[PDB]
Amino acid sequence: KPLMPYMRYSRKVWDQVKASNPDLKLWEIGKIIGGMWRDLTDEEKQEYLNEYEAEKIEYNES
Repeated sequence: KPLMPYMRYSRKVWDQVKASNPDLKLWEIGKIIGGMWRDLTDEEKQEYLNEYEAEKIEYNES
């Protein structure tokens, strides 16, 4: 099943957020990722929305 655009971004970027400060707890990583997504341009977000749209089409055809 396809992953939501916001959280596929969270998966792709989680490790580098931990790399910036390994002492960060899980809830601190999620709070930061929320800020990073907010900083994204609308065209950057559209790439993840396109990817999920392609992901949705494939899964529904199975």
